[PDB]
Amino acid sequence: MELKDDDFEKISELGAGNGGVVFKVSHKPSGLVMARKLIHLEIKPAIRNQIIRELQVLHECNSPYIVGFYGAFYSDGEISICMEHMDGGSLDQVLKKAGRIPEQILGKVSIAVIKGLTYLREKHKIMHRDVKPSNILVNSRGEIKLCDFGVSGQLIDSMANSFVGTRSYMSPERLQGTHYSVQSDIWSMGLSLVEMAVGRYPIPPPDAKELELMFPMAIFELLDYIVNEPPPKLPSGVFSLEFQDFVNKCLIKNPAERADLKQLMVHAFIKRSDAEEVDFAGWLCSTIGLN
Amino acid sequence: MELKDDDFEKISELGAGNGGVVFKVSHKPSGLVMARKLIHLEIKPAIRNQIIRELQVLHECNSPYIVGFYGAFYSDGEISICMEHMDGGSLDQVLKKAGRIPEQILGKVSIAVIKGLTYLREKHKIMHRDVKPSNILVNSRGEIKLCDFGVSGQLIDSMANSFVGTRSYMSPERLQGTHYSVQSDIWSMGLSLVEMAVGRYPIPPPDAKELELMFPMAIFELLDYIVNEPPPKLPSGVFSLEFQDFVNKCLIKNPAERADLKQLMVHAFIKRSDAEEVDFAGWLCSTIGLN
Ligand SMILES: Nc1ncnc2c1ncn2[C@@H]1O[C@H](COP(=O)(O)OP(=O)(O)O)[C@@H](O)[C@H]1O
Ligand SMILES: Nc1ncnc2c1ncn2[C@@H]1O[C@H](COP(=O)(O)OP(=O)(O)O)[C@@H](O)[C@H]1O
Ligand SMILES: NC(=O)c1c(Nc2ccc(I)cc2F)cc(F)cc1OCC[C@@H](O)CO
Ligand SMILES: NC(=O)c1c(Nc2ccc(I)cc2F)cc(F)cc1OCC[C@@H](O)CO
Ligand SMILES: [Mg+2]
Ligand SMILES: [Mg+2]
Repeated sequence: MELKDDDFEKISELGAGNGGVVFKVSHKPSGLVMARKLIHLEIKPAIRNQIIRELQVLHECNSPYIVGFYGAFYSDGEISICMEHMDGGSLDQVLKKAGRIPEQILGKVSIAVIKGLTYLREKHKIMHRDVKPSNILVNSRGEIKLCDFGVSGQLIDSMANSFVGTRSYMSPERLQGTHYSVQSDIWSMGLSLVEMAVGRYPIPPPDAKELELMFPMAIFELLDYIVNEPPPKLPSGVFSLEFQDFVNKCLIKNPAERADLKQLMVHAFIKRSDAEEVDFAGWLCSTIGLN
Repeated sequence: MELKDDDFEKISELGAGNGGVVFKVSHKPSGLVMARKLIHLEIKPAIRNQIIRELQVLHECNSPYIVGFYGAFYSDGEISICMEHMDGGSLDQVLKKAGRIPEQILGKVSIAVIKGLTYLREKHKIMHRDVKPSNILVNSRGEIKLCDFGVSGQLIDSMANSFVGTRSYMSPERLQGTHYSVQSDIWSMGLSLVEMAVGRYPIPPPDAKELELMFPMAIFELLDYIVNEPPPKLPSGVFSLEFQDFVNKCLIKNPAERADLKQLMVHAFIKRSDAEEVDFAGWLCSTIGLN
């Protein structure tokens, strides 16, 4: 059935980035609890139907690695995208309370992301455009899912400004021009993994004294680092050699040299992670206390 | 009297940046129309009183070049700052409908800004930290006023992320580290003036063919320009030699070499503008249609 503004009821606020706030809501007619993202866009009515219209392909975005879509509509200056509520939140949140995420777990995470990106590529011909820990969502059934991918050309445009937060996951080629594409998602994924593995955003990399503890930076400074200095890497010793190479292949500067989804899929790390018997569901609650 | 949440009534939305929306509101008990800025901040209660407390010095910020302050309070996840409603909007808005702002007018603008920055310096020991066309506000009485200056240390911190919009007014030294201070406001002012004088954000500068018509860029690309390439400048011929030097002295890269408020105050351009008989009030409406 169609989703309409007054059919919803606010339960709590799930958080905010810039551009959007997201609420936990009850769809009164179905009883379903969902997550409603609201984007305040001061834009003409012609284009705002094109956005709604371009968001409808999300109805055909069915994968266990992609957040579910319920519907999209316009009301009171804001676009509403209504999604499956992920009760585990985003990996940036679980990182905060975890402190650090084990290699084992990041194994299962890496698989979801690669498979998610692959689904979007093959079935829908789109790149993500914003892979970072807060666009990777988890739940109590142990699912790991992507959202906030760039389905709508016109939405991408109307929101065009981006991310100055003292931290950026954009690939060097994306930071330097328009000559970029899907390979860029691999860079972002690689950098997210190193962050989650290490406990902190990994630039500048931990100086010798700072990696001891294992039991800010200005805008131009940070960007210059990304584009001009050698990429981040896992510390040796405490992570497996296969994981180290895996992230190493993700964080190669030259996007044509960088590994692509085809190659990461059949990587030793993924093959080793896929076999492993990991109770993610159990670990997720043990750390964030959902039960 | 004290300002409280339920004493207000929404009239219209004056716009949004990121971090805040600002509404045109009626303070029901006084009848006063004011502008209410709302900042959504997910922050502990101890610090949020420090913010309110640090915003109270705005009660002593009385200058004809500074937006008036009515009060500040916390309600429902958001800090509210209530200001004098400037019915002319911001100079970024008047630029859009003006197309271009005359030299004469920018004369009167430059004076307000310098005098505003000077007031904040001498009487309050603060730098602005965000001089750009949308933090310069005008009204039907012909007033030109600054707001959104950094009065509250703790607010500055809690909002710490900034400006990625394909356009930045931060000085080179501010983009490259923490070694910056009040001189940085001069850079921002100089760049705002060149924008308003020219009709478009002035980086990259107009190539020979593009300055003919007088009757985008990636993040790192833009920043690298600011810090590493020679600064923007007025085109010759269509602006006075005194204005040209004035902006030239504002946009010097080295912050110790850059002109300071003391020097711009007694600059030929300012002395020439101060004498001039300009009906700003009249021009403002002639262009935006307020009457
Ligand atoms: N479908 C969802 N289910 C549960 N939580 C969500 C969902 N979508 C978003 N969130 C939460 O909302 C927060 C803010 O989302 P968003 O507006 O996209 O900002 P950002 O991703 O930049 O933090 C996310 O960090 C996440 O915690
Ligand atoms: N006191 C005010 N009176 C009238 N309009 C205002 C006032 N303060 C802000 N505005 C309007 O609100 C808009 C958005 O303000 P803000 O949240 O500071 O975002 P930004 O300054 O980044 O555009 C401004 O561009 C201006 O048009
Ligand atoms: N940011 C979004 O939420 C977003 C978006 N949202 C979105 C997509 C799928 C699902 I399931 C849930 C969602 F909410 C859909 C778009 F088509 C473009 C978007 O954002 C575009 C800007 C980014 O590229 C960089 O910030
Ligand atoms: N942005 C603000 O609105 C803001 C602020 N607001 C503010 C100040 C004076 C008046 I009269 C009206 C106002 F609304 C007061 C502060 F103390 C810090 C601020 O912002 C800090 C961030 C900026 O430095 C960079 O974005
Ligand atoms: Mg998100
Ligand atoms: Mg402002």
